[PDB]
Amino acid sequence: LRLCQVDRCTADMKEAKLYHRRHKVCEVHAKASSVFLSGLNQRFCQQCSRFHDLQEFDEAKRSCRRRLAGHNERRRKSSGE
Ligand SMILES: [Zn+2]
Ligand SMILES: [Zn+2]
Repeated sequence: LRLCQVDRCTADMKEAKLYHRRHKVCEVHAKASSVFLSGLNQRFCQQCSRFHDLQEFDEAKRSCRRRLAGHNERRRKSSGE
């Protein structure tokens, strides 16, 4: 079944799980070392289960920046009149 978003993919999903068949992804692509998508390097994100570019990933952790990294409260504007 050829239902993988990744182009130039030659993986056979004749017998895959509902987690790989539903999301339309390969087990090898799910936890691969940066796939070649649209020419650029795009890795998987177990956080959102979607696909994110490499520029978005950072640090030893290969996950999304949101939540993982931590935006923290912090302040921007001040109170006054
Ligand atoms: Zn694939
Ligand atoms: Zn994500």
